[PDB]
Amino acid sequence: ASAYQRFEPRAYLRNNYAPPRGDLCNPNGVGPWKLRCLAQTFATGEVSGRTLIDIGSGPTVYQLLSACSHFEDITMTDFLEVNRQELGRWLQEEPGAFNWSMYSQHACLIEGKGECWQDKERQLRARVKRVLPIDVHQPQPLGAGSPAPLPADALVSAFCLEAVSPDLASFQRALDHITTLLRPGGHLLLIGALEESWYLAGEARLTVVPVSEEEVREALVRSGYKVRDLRTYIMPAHLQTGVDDVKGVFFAWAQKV
Amino acid sequence: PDSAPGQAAVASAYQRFEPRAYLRNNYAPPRGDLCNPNGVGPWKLRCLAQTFATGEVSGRTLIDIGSGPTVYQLLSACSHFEDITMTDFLEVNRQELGRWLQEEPGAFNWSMYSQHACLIEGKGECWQDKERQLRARVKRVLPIDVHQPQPLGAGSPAPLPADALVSAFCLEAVSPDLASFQRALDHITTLLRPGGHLLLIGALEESWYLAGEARLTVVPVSEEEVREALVRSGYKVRDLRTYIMPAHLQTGVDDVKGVFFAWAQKVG
Ligand SMILES: Nc1ncnc2c1ncn2[C@@H]1O[C@H](CSCC[C@H](N)C(=O)O)[C@@H](O)[C@H]1O
Ligand SMILES: Nc1ncnc2c1ncn2[C@@H]1O[C@H](CSCC[C@H](N)C(=O)O)[C@@H](O)[C@H]1O
Ligand SMILES: Nc1nccc2ccccc12
Ligand SMILES: Nc1nccc2ccccc12
Repeated sequence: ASAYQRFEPRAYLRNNYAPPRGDLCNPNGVGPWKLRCLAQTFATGEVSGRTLIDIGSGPTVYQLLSACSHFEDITMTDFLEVNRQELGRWLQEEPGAFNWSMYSQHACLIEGKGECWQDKERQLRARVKRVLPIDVHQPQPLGAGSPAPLPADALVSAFCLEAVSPDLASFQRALDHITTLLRPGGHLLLIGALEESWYLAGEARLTVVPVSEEEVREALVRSGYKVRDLRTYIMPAHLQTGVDDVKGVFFAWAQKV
Repeated sequence: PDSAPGQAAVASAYQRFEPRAYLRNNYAPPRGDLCNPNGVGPWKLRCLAQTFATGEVSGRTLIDIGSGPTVYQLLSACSHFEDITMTDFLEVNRQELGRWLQEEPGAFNWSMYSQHACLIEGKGECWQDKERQLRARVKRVLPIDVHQPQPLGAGSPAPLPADALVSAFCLEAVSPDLASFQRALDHITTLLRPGGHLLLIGALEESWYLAGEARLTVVPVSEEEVREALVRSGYKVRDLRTYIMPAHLQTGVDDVKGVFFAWAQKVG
């Protein structure tokens, strides 16, 4: 809550999206694994629609690279102004923006349609219509008079809920809150840390609720989802680096029903 | 007739060849735009990748003939040969490769071409690994003159004879006429082992191009002239494809009408 007030976006990016965790060359790393889950999922042609919302985007865009070719209206979100500012720096190709081009290139590699990475970034930048504040603790996380088209055909969320929740029930309630944004029959792609209890973002020291795969699954069910897919990536030693205590990463593909 | 004079004009004219200007003219946009799949860059990379993907072109050693200051022509090749020789007539080109080999920032940036080859080869290789492997496999950069019967000189370093040759936009760009072109092909063919493969890329119906102050003379050749010379030199032609240069890529840096790609195997 107040902890997120010290949250340094550049320190978070550095910690998680620069070497070693950001080395995309080795297929056995977490970056490649995440992009694979995303790419494979959309390549099924079963997650489709006009509008999409990314929950708790932070200062990162990688989580939409494969998504952006299946949704013409994309909304990004975060609780922090500084994170929203950092996104704009990349959306507007402004000065000092974070360099996502390695991830773009890899999404292009993985998707295998021979797309160049610049075309990919262009499409993402074009389809992102708005960056909005959000609080998942609020039963109406986007507030009242939201410019975002509701309900969304699909949701994506990476490393948010467990990271903003003191315990299971809060995680459960947060999942309930975002779920109200999703149209019935719609899809949620959810990615997150497994059995993590803290991580660092510069001066900020954030508390995390350690969750298991089974816990994640049960929560989705409780929230009204059929779980179509749930995979775990176990975190190799070399990617365990003092910035946190994550044990694995989960990917869930859930369908509101 | 007499070979010496034409060859002499050629040598003379290349003394003004400016590598950076050439790089800019041909490998920066619009020609360097790899995003449009209908462009010449992606066509060239595709010819090479697809050819190497047959698994049919392999061995220990490969020689690139008239590399100039470019490396794109070896990106797909380099997973198939442990020993690669690069070559050029001009020291300033060889220096240019020097800069890239040393991975200096001053170097021309080939990373879009590296990524694009990774993209179409379809193995999910990252571009940094592709580049690191090319840099490792290039064992030497040698002077070369294709008008000499021994284009590498006598008692050359190169492992001869090579298992394969690559050559891009060299032969036609340094030959005053068809008979000169044919002889240059004969000369480099002495470096290839029998049963070896030659991958040849070049300009079709071009008579000139610019490389700075350098406005250089090229023999215009047709696809059929290229086919006959390969046969004349003892190759079976396995593949010969033509790219027609789109109007928007016809930028006044040359009068090229198209580009040819040939896969030929030396008889024996
Ligand atoms: N109460 C709240 N409601 C919604 N998002 C919140 C929140 N409190 C903090 N956040 C955001 O949750 C994010 C967790 S980390 C950023 C994750 C990013 N999507 C990526 O995958 O790396 C931070 O950006 C943080 O600012
Ligand atoms: N007599 C000769 N024998 C062999 N190469 C020569 C030569 N005279 C000039 N060259 C080289 O022929 C090249 C033509 S430009 C082609 C460069 C590169 N292979 C690419 O694909 O773009 C220049 O590098 C030029 O210096
Ligand atoms: N453990 C963890 N927390 C937040 C973001 C991450 C991104 C990539 C790997 C691990 C992460
Ligand atoms: N080197 C060269 N000469 C004429 C036409 C070209 C077209 C595309 C790449 C290189 C070319």
